[PDB]
Parts: sequence; structure tokens; C-alpha cells
Amino acid sequence: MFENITAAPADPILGLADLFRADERPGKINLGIGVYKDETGKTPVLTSVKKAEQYLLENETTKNYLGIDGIPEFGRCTQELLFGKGSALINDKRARTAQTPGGTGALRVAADFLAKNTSVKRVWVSNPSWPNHKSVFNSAGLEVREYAYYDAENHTLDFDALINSLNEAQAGDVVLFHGCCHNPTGIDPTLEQWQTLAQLSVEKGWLPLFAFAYQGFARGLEEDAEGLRAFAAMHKELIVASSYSKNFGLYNERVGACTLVAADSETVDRAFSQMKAAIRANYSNPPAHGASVVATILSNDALRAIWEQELTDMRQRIQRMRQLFVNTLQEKGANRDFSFIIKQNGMFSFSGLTKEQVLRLREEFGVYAVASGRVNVAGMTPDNMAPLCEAIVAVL
Amino acid sequence: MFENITAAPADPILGLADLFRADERPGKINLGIGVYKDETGKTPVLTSVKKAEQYLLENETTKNYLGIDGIPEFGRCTQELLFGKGSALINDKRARTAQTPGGTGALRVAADFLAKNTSVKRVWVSNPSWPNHKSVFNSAGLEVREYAYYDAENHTLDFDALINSLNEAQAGDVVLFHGCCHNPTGIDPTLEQWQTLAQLSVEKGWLPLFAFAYQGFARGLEEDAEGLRAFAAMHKELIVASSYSKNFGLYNERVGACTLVAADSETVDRAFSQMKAAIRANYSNPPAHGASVVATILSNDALRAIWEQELTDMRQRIQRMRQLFVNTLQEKGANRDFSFIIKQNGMFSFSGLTKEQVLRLREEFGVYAVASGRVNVAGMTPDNMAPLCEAIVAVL
Ligand SMILES: Cc1c(O)c(CN)c(COP(=O)(O)O)c[n+]1C
Ligand SMILES: Cc1c(O)c(CN)c(COP(=O)(O)O)c[n+]1C
Repeated sequence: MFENITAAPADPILGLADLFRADERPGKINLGIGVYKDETGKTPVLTSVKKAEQYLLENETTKNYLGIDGIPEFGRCTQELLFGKGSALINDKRARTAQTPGGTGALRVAADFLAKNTSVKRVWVSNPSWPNHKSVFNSAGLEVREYAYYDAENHTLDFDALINSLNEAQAGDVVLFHGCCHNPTGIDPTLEQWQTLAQLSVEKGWLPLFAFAYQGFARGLEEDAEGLRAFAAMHKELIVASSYSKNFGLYNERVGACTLVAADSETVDRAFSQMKAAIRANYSNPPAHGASVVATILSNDALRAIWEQELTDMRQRIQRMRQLFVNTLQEKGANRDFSFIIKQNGMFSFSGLTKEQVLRLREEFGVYAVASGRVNVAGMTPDNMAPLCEAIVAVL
Repeated sequence: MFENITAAPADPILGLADLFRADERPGKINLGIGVYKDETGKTPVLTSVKKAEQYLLENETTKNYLGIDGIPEFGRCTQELLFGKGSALINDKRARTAQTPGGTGALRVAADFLAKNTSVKRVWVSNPSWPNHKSVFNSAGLEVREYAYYDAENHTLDFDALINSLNEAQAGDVVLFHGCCHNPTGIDPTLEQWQTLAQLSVEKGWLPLFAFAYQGFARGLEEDAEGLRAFAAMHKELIVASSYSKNFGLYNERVGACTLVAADSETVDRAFSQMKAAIRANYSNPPAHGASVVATILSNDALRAIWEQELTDMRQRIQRMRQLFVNTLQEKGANRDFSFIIKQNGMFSFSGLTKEQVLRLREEFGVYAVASGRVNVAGMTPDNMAPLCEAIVAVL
């Protein structure tokens, strides 16, 4: 019976969204979005994926079920993207990929797989992290500890406080790393940090879990995988949960992958069978469409060139807006160094605004940002950059 | 670390499939399939859904995320299909639907919702049932008890043994009913049985969970919902997990719904928020494509008429094959009453073959059936009906 079921709390971004769409004043700016937007303020479906969908509409003959792990070409392509085209990981066939419902679905089936097939009980998540990670790991029954990350002062990666809290993590604990475009701070380890982290991870026996949602948004496709690759070269095991939601603009088709690396193929196959069991008891087998679109873009040279170009344009649009944000702020006139905004990667960064300030922003100007001061740079267009900077100036 | 991870067992149908596709003799028949096939032996994508996909390819402008519960028109249409177009359930707005990854995904999020938000610990599943139900409920942490169902003698619904084991079920236990086309026996309660079951369910305080995977395959769309409707009229609460995988032939697009009925809207909304939380921590929000195809077929009269006709042809093809199976058996010549095959609904029935017999069938003739003697009637075509009957005759 359900009469004393407690309502679910407000989830941050979600609530803000309809609070936004209640504001009678169309001068309003929703910087709390979380999805990419172009200079029009729209989230278009990529030309390459439109081409790949006319193609599938022309060529699918059955909608019969995929295998639990999804379409194989999709798996193989996510492994080259992740590990690099000649990776020993791929040649020794130490990695296995399950196509999953989104990068979140990949984290939930890594979560269940691990919860029921191993000794891990703790997952270390950065402070702060994308908030839904916690919920996923706890629904699985694992507990989430947090490690320090952000220097809420220098606006950088507090590497010391990070290895310092990581030292409470024991062997066989999972430490989640964001592979590139750290949500929420857009602050990422440099390759030298990633490498000493790879080294301290094998030292302390950490099980790395890479949450890789924005490959291609920080510097480029390979560059962004350079951290995971520094880890993978040194680890016998690691798990990576990737998403194609932002970077192929396929948010609602739920396209992502959970990759298992194990020491050798014999072990990766035996753990993967239990990862398949976990998927079976969850949604049985994955959605073919968005993944079918990713596998035919990535395996066609014409189409993958057009996609790449569409992704580097996304990536460059966000890089012009971090710069144009810093300039229109340092010209609508206040004192700050917002220069840290230029250093950070991907769509998000903490502007360093207080809740009293972001609330002010929202009531007095109609600029909507998450209570953490996390601003999504892609909701900025050259047209709204000056009302937005004005507003931020006026509340500083 | 994963080196002593135990491999996952063989799942029945799955294993049989590639054992099938290893048989060098193309006279072979796979009756273990589980998906619909036409007279060609193929699982086509429906004309209506092809039309609905050219339409979506023409009209989608964004692949931005759906809400946790999916596309609303889809929810509204599954509720009319389930509860009937003028249901008080819908008018009083006591029902809430979450679009989910398949009917299995609906069972897993009913499972988690219930496991973490209520007092239920036991779920009663028929003996036998579709085997993945157990796994879903256990991954959620609920335990599965079984109630008797099939009379492995008279080839019917042993109604007595059914209410007799159901009496060990306590109040607040979930009893899962298959709404129509009982997998695996194709044996369904008659409306009089459904009604005394509705009555004994409210008597003992059972929480009904309808697994509704084959609406439209037994007699017709409304007829098939008549059991659920006998229950819904009498229950303050019930959950129904439906799938559009067979009946729209959208297996791999993972299209299904989890509907919550509660006493009133205030309560249904508050339990639904926690069902949304469960989805959030699982795959965040559902795949739009297959559901977007179901919502535009169902809301367009031209397209929904073509779909209906395509579903009644599926349904009639399976009904010709149950009859043609019984005749070609009662003419390839052995003694039995296979007449119970005609009484049963949907794609499956237990032929009443022994494991020693289905194994024989498989080694000596290359007819592949599940070890339970469950035969999928849709894998029978008028062309393979006589090798198949011959084989079954020769092993009786
Ligand atoms: C790290 C991570 C983040 O941060 C997000 C979004 N903030 C997602 C979302 O992926 P999706 O494919 O939409 O489920 C996944 N992952 C794995
Ligand atoms: C009762 C039930 C059965 O029996 C099956 C298949 N045997 C399914 C499969 O639905 P899907 O939409 O493919 O996950 C669901 N349900 C809810």
C-alpha cells in the first residue's frame, strides 16, 4: 500500500527547469541546463545522425532484440574511441563493452555488477561530482565516500587535498574519476596528475571507474582519453562508463557503454557474463536506435568526418563562450578574475557565485543557474552574453 | 578484483539460440525463439512503425532528454489501451505511467520502487512463469515465492491449486499476474476466474502486479485487458508493467511502461515521485525512439488502423498455426490430444514433451524447443509444419 509513501525531494537541475518555464519575462536565460545548445539556443539533432537515421530507416529489416551487450560494432567502436585504435587492451582482448541505456545506465550496471559480484562496498566520488552518481551507487547498495577535488578559493584542482583524502580509501574500493570535462567544475587533472594518480591507484589497489560523458569536449577525442589511457596502461582492471548523449547529441536515445577491462580475456569474459546477468535482470537488452546511429556514423568515413567536425564546432562554440563570458564580464565592469573560466573544460564551471547571489540572479534578473553557481556555458549565446554579464555584475 | 568471478550460468532460450546456429542442416526449426515470426520465418518491422519512423525522421528537431517518465502522449495512450478509453482510473487520475526500457525494465523499476518504498518483501510468481521475472525481483532484493498454475496433466489452469497456494500469500505481498497469453503455458484465467481472483485479491490484501506483454495476441486489444480491468475496478492499488515489444514488433527499441494505480491522484503522484527517483538512479530517463513510434501510431487514426490490422494478422497467423499444428500432428499420426494447443493463447505453449524428448527432437531431427517443451508456435510456418510434426510423431 502506498498511502504513506513519502514524496521524492526536488532534484536540483530538474526543479530549476520548470521554475524557469514559468518566467513570464522572455529576457530570461537558463544557465542551469546541462545539455548543449547552439548559438540559437537550441539543441539540434546532428546532421550526421540525421543521415545515419535515414540510412537505418532505409536499411533495418527487423527490430528483433540485440544481445544483452548490444550491437557489436558499437562495442568495438567505443573501445577504439576509449582506448585508442591500436591499444593492447583491445588486441589482447582484455576489454568487454556492453551497450547500455545512457552513461547513467552504464554506471548503474557497473554498480550492480560490482555490488553483487565483488567485495566492493565503498565508491569514492569527487567533491563535488555530478549528483546522480551517488544515487546510482546507493541504489546498488554501495556506499559513497567523497574525496576532495576543488579548491573553492584558487578555482583549481586541489591536488594535495585530493591525494590526501584518497589515502583513506582502502584497497578494493572503487574511486570514480571523471575522464574529461569534470562535472561540475570543468577542472581536470593534467596528464602529469593523471599519471601520478594512475601510479597511486595501482599502489593502493584502487579499482578505477571512469565516468566518461564528454569525450571530445575538452580538447579533442584522443586528447580527452589520455587520462583513462594513462590509467589503463597501468591497470589490470578498470571499468569505464561512457555516454554518447552530449557528443553525438543523442540525449534521449540513451546511448552509452560500460566497458570492463580485466587482466586477460579469460577473466574479462567471466566477469562480463555476470555483467550480462545484471543487465538481464535490469532491462534485458539495450535500445538499438541511438546506438545503431553511433555505430553507423563511427564506421563510415564520410559520416564520421562530418560528425567530428560537428563535435569540434560544439567544442569550439563552448570555448568561444568561456572567453566571451570572461571579456563581457571584464567590460560590463566588476572586479574578479573570471579567468579561471577559460582554464576549465566542457560545458560547466562554478562561477563562484553564492546561493544568496544565484538566487538574486534568478529573482531580480531571471538568470537561472544551479544553486552551486554552476553555470552551463552552452546556454550563453553572443546575443545573451551582455544581459547575463550585466546581471552578474549587478550582484557581485 | 575479478579473478575469482564465477561465470554466469546458461540462460535457457539464449543458449539454445546459438546451439541452433551451429546446425549445419538447414532443415532445422528453431521453436525456442520467443519473438514473433511471419510465414517467411522473419521478424519484420511493421509497416505502421516504418511509417511512424519516416515521420519522426522528418519531424524531430532535438534529441534532448525526455522527462524521467517519458513522452506524455505515450503514457496517456498506454493507459487507454490498458484501462479502457473511459476508465474512471484515467478520469480520476489515479494512474501514472512511466515509459521504461521494455516490459522487463518496467518490472525492474516496479521491483526497486516497491523494494525501497514499501513493506513488500515477497512476490508471488506462477509456476511456471517467464524465468526472467524471478531474476528481476531478486536483483531488487525481493524474494519470489511461486504459486501453482498449470495442470501438467489436464493441460489447463489448475484453479484450485492456484487459490490454494495463493492462500499462503499474506497481505501486502505482491502477486504477479500475466494479463493475457501466459508465458509459458499460454493458459489464461477466464473472465470468471479473473473476477474471483480480483475478489480474493482484495479479500487477502494482495498487491497485484500485471505483467502485460502480449496485449492483442489472445483475442483482441480490449478483450485481453478484460482481466486487468476486472482487477482494476476492484483495487485501490495495482501496478502494471506492459511491453510494446511483440505487438508493435519493436523488440530492440525497448518500449514498455510501468503504470501505478493508487487510491487517488494525491497518493498516485507521491508514490510516482519515488518511482521517478528509482528510474533516475537506474537509467535516468527512457529511450525516445520506439516509444515515439508507439505514441505517433496510437494517436493517428490512419496509422493506428494499419497497426491494428497488422496486429490482428499476427494474432491470426499464430491462431492458424496452433490449429495447423494440431491437425498435422493428428495426421502425421500418433495418439495424443494435442487439442489443448488450440485452447491456449499467444505464441507459447507447453507441448507436453519431456526433456528426454525435446533433446531427442533436437539431436535427431534438429527441431529446437526449450527443455520445458515450450514451443513457440510463431516459428512454425505452413512449410515447416510437416517435418516438425513428423519429428514430434517419431519421438512420442
Ligand atoms: C559522469 C556522467 C555525467 O556527469 C553525466 C551527466 N552529467 C552522465 C549523463 O549521461 P547519460 O548518457 O545522459 O545518462 C553520465 N555520466 C557517466
Ligand atoms: C511478462 C513479460 C514477459 O513474459 C516478457 C517476455 N517473455 C517480457 C519481455 O518484455 P520486453 O519488453 O522484451 O523487455 C515482459 N514481460 C512483462
